[PDB]
Amino acid sequence: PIQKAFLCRRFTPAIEAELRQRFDLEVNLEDTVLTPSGIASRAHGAEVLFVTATEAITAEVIRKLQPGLKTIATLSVGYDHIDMAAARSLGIKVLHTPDVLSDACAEIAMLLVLNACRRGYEADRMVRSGSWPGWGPTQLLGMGLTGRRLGIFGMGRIGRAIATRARGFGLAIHYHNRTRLSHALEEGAIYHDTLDSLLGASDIFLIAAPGRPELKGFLDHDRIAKIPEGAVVINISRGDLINDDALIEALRSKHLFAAGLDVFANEPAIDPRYRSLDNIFLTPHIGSATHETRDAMGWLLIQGIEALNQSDVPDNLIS
Amino acid sequence: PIQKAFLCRRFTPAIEAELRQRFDLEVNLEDTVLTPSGIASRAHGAEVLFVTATEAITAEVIRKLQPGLKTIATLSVGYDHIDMAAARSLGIKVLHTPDVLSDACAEIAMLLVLNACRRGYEADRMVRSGSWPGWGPTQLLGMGLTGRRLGIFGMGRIGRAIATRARGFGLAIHYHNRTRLSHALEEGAIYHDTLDSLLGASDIFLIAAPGRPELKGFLDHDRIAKIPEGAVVINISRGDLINDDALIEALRSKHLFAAGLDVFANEPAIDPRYRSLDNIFLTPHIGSATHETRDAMGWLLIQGIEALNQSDVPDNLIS
Amino acid sequence: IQKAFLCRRFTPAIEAELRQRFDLEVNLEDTVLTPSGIASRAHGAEVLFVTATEAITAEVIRKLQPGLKTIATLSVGYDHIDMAAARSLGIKVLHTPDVLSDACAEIAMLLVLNACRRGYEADRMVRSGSWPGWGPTQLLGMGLTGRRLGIFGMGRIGRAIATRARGFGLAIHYHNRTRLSHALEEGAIYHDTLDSLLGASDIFLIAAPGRPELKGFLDHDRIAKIPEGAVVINISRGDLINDDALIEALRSKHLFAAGLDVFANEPAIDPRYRSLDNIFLTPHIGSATHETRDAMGWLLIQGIEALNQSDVPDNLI
Amino acid sequence: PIQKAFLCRRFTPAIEAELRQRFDLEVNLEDTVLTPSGIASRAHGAEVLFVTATEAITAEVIRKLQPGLKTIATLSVGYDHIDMAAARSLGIKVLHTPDVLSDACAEIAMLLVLNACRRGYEADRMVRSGSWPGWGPTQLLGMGLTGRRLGIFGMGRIGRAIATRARGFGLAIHYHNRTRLSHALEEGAIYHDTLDSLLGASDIFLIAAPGRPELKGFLDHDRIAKIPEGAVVINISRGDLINDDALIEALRSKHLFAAGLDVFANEPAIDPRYRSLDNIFLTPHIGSATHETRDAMGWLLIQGIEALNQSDVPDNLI
Ligand SMILES: [Cl-]
Ligand SMILES: [Cl-]
Repeated sequence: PIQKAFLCRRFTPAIEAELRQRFDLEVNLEDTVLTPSGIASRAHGAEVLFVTATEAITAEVIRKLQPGLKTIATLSVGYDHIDMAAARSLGIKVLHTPDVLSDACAEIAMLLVLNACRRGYEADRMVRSGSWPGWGPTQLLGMGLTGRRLGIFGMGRIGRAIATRARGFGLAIHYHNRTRLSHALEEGAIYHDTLDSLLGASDIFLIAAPGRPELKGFLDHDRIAKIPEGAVVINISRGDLINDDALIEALRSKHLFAAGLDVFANEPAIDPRYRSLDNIFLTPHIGSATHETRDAMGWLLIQGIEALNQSDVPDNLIS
Repeated sequence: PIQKAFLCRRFTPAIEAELRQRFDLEVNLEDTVLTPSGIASRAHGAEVLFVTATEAITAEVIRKLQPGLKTIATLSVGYDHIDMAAARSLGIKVLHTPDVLSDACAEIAMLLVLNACRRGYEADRMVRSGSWPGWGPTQLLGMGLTGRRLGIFGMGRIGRAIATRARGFGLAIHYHNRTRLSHALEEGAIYHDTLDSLLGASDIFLIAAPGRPELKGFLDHDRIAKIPEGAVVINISRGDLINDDALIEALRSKHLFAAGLDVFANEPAIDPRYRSLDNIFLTPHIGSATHETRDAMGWLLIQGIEALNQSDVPDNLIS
Repeated sequence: IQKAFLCRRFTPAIEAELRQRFDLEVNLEDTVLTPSGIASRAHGAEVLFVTATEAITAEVIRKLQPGLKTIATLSVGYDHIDMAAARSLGIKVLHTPDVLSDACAEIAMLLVLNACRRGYEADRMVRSGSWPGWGPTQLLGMGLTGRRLGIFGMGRIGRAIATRARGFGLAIHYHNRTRLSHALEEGAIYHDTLDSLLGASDIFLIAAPGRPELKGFLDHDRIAKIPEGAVVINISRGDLINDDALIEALRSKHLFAAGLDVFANEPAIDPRYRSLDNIFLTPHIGSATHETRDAMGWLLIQGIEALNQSDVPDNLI
Repeated sequence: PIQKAFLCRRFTPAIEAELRQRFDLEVNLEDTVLTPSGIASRAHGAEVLFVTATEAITAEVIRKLQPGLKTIATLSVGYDHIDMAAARSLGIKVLHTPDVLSDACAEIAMLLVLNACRRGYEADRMVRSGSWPGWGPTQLLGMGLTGRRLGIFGMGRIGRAIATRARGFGLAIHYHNRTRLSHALEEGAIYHDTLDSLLGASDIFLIAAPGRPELKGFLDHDRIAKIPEGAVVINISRGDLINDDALIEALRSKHLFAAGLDVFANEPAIDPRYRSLDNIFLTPHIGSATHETRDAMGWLLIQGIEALNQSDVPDNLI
């Protein structure tokens, strides 16, 4: 029998066309970010809830949607936006999108590394300005990557994809995680026992840590001051891990050469000051935004639900 | 004895400090491009003339700088801008700076590849303009690198540095040179006997081939048509290799998904349509623009002059 | 896929791109349609192609509901569309900024050269068959070399005019509300007031876009501040000039000549202008090159394509 | 006591005032072009003859004006209209006006380029017509100068001043002269060792080559056919360099988009068809017509005579 589903954010048109045939589908047409009250209200009666990282699926949402709601399907690798304790207490099946976005995310990480080190914003702005004076020996001199140290805080699956790409540029890989990785995954990277030690060895300091309450605002005035003068900071994980005041102060003082951010505290209501910095490159949270990756994400949800409909265990089920 | 030198364009402060130590140095402080008449008047009396590819060193310049002028040292790989027939006839020694640009140039090639494929221009523009509505599943979908073919026209030292960096992103390397490379240098890239064969196999088509009269405007309507639909074109060699009309036309039909350019026909007076294309990233001929590479070039000249001063034959002496 | 309606003929080049991309219906006769004509003829279209000559009122927007989703105007400005009405309905509005400077600067120099060197009298004389032949005192004009060009509102269009003027040996003066960076000045002489600019202008040129504050600003008192024998050029908006004042000064010879591409109440211009020998007149053709009109069209095409893939183009109002 | 002088064409009032003060001056008040017999009739007795290019100073004229005539002063760069061998054989001093016209002439060339490319004639006619319907998206579209190639035939002093002004509009400069200019004078301009080569690469083809007999009618049917379709032709040098039949035909056939002409074969009796072409802008040989240029030319003649009166050797002596 055809399940009722509610779709909280607009997905790619190919995936939407499949969902319309596969479910009795109701769609959040204007693509707004619904509040938990909004979700509970709009989705009442749905058996399957299609969500993303922008939807706060709280314990209250999950309860209010009973007895209808059986499945939460999130178009994201992360799932901390879903109250998993509530979901599992009620036998709710939760699906996510593992092992399909690390290549795309690593591409954006490297785009930011390159744009920060080699001054991509100023570069493209200059050509389009109509005032480029032509080639000059001192025109937009950047930092070469060869021989420098890329320090990765939270070198998980996405972090390791970044390191693979980074090694090709002659970057020495340094990292800090709670636990040292095996040799197979480390691939020579230098393990630092503490964040302080990592910060002090990073010519480019990159945040790839998934992000946890304990990590909110961790990159602050004291910690930035520990990074060598002339370094670059990159963030591809979650914006609230960075103290915006601390970062913007360090960019203006030039203790940091430059930055590259794909994520921002309070996005899209990002700190207005970022937009007038010449030594930053900004990307609108497009880590996983390739045609192939976003389609693969949608298909993992569809395939997972097919598996639930046949009483099989989905590969992408979160316990 | 202590030689008078004239510097026609500013070099890095590090290199200028070395030159002041070794020469009675006069500098073109404002970093303007001196006309041949201006070079002759400003540099009169210099024994060593420090130049770049932006200085037109004509027969008349070399003659007007007699009898003082003995050495021209150019901060460039090429020496087309120096009348070598005149320099030979006056017994002038000419030095240049080959074979130290590959890492920096390869970083810019990858910067262009990533920004073209993942929409760096539209990304930064959107965030900076305050118009970003927030993360969404269909926002700025780009082309992933994994499972795609990078086709390199002219895979010499710079080309191979690009292939090294490209492999980390999961790009399969294809290339066309007149002659096939040795097994050692190939590292498994696929050789194409003809430029036509390479074009047809290129998801990303990259020009790293040095410019030649015969290659001027080779990338034209017919050759772009041979590239698979949805491809990306990158140019880091020289602008006049591309037919601007053909490139722009294909960026609009979407036969080409995007482009990345560091060099342009008639630079710095580039085609005025480029800046209005959303599917392009542009850099102002900054391929070799790292402190490390510009310093390395300066050191090749310094070492060359010291060799000449001892009556040695430097390896960077042009015949 | 999308239904579009085109209200005025565009270049054959752009119309071909539009037919390729849209189920396109065109106003073939190219007659300026009325708000009710538009609402009638456009019925069913998702995309509406317009120019500054189409009054896109609230009722046009409402009558084309529910099909109309996008208004694309071939113009920098958007006064002619009811933005409040569009905003309340979620309608996307696209315009074509920042691609007109080269073409407009060409018309500015055309007007400068024709006014100073008497192009109107020149062509009329040859064409009328009354030219007696070359003579050392025939149609003497004012050379540009060593003279001062004063540009009011020197933005992207102004700076493009300045680049071209420099080659003729004109010294550049300007007035903007805020001074430009030293690099963008290129040695131009800054005047912190308009009155100071007027006083130093051998050729006075209006490029300033023009708010309602500047309406009628070039009047009797301000023209009097310009050095006797000067030339006035206007390429911005007609109503910035007081016609009585300009005509009086052209007749008195306080001003040598003038060149105008724009006019108060156009195309119903002051009928006295056509009878002045010391003026050159162009019919608002500032941006009239194939390359520029096509460039504007491409901004719209690009904007719509971005909206279709759910992205936000830079030319969305 | 002071010199008798005859002035064959009206000069500017500032120059005539000065001439009446320095000479016993007789003037062709009517400003007609005097024939060789008319010049001999009017100027008899003159010691100084003030002329322009419109005066045919033949051997016959010079002998009829003997023994008085000892100085001929021409308000012009060229002196083709003066029989120099006749002048030399009688010890007659000739003065001309070199090197002061290029800026004024370059302005008219640019006026012509702009009016032709941007449809100045049609434009001004439309406004004055009373039937201008108002701004339209396809109203009087012309060709932008940015990125186009300006091809100059005979890039001399005048041609180089044109190139200076044209570079500002984003025009690429191409040229063909008999001999290639030095790198310093080229300033990057592209040299074609043949006219054919130049013609084939000119989006705007401009004639700045000073007139010589070899070149009469050079721009004909075959040569215009070599210019790319949709190009503009400009002439500020000499009218008889262009075959009028060829140019008019190519303008009507629209092989050429437009032309700008300051000079014309048989001027002032120009080909009547030119007047009915909408894709032409016409100027009545006003290349050098500014107050400053015409005054400067006049002062060169005056100063040169002053120098001869002091037994000194004037720069402008031929
Ligand atoms: Cl503009
Ligand atoms: Cl003058």
